This record gives sequence, structure tokens and C-alpha cells, in this order.
Amino acid sequence: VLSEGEWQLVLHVWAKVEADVAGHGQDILIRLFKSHPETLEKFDRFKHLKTEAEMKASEDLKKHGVTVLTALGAILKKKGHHEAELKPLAQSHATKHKIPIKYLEFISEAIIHVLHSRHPGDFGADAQGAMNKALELFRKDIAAKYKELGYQG
Ligand code: HEM
Repeated sequence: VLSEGEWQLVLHVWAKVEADVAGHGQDILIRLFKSHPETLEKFDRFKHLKTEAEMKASEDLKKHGVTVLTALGAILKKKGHHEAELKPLAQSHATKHKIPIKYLEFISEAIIHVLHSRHPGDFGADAQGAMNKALELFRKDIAAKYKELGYQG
């Protein structure tokens, strides 16, 4: 359970992200795909992209980055009271998209890295630890839904 102070650190940096949702979403998906190429393979929509320059030039990838970060921002702003938001997301990601929980760990790393690069003054160690806790809570709660459905592994 995050404390109120931890949530304030999370949402203070997240308010900075929302000034350029699309640039953050590009940076995060590109980092995810470069660091963990198995993740790119899960996207029929993107797996034609073979270089970082091609990824940066894809408007559709930029659009999807906004979709992803909008869903995550709505979850973070619930401060843990996010059951209604996680139900459909766990269902799609477990049963339709077939995304292992481990790949959610990978995107969480990519998010933390990009936030550190773009917002160092608001993303010191205290805020890094709080965002790590928030993303752990996200993964814990999604993993419980995966397990219900027979996909935790
Ligand atoms: C912070 C974590 C993530 C969030 C908030 C998120 C959110 C979303 C949302 C909102 C959609 C569209 C609605 C839906 O299908 O449920 C979507 C689609 C999708 N997501 Fe995620 N996602 C996350 C992580 C991942 C990861 C790590 C992968 C793959 C490694 C992935 C793969 C996909 C795929 C394949 C689609 C469908 C894309 C398409 O063909 O339109 N997601 N995601």
C-alpha cells in the first residue's frame, strides 16, 4: 500500500508527463522494444518496424503510446482504487494480447527510465522509489487477475 506522501510523489511527476503524453509514449515503447525485442513481436501492428528511426517516424506507434499512457495515468490517479480500470486491461492483455506479467515488468522499467531522463528535478530517488511501488502495485493486481483466468504461469 502506498502512503499519501508516496502517491503525491507519483502524481507530481505524472503531471509533468502529461505535458507531452505522446513524446513520452514514443520514448517508452521504443525503449521497451529495443531493450526487450520479444515485446515487439507481440504487436502485429508494429513488428514491421526494424530500426529506431522507423519507430520514431511511425505515427501509429505515437498514437498507441498515447493510448497506453492515458490508461496508465487514469490508473495512477485512482491511488490504488483501480479495480474497474484493471478488469478490462487484464482481460485483454491475458486472453487476447497474450502478454506475460514479465513484460509488464519490462515496460515498468522503461517508464521509470524515461521519467528519469525527462524529469530529473521531479524524479529523484524518493519519487523513483514511489513510482516503482506504484508500478509494482499495478503488476500485483493485474497478476492476481491473470491467475484467476489461468494465465499467471
Ligand atoms: C503500463 C502497461 C500497459 C498499459 C497501461 C497498456 C494499455 C493498453 C491499452 C489501453 C490498449 C488498448 C485496449 C486494450 O486492448 O486493452 C492496449 C493494447 C495492446 N497492448 Fe497494452 N498496455 C500495457 C502494456 C503492454 C505490454 C508490455 C505489451 C506487450 C509487450 C502490450 C501489448 C498490447 C497489444 C499487442 C495491444 C493491441 C495493439 C493493437 O494491435 O491495437 N501492452 N494496451
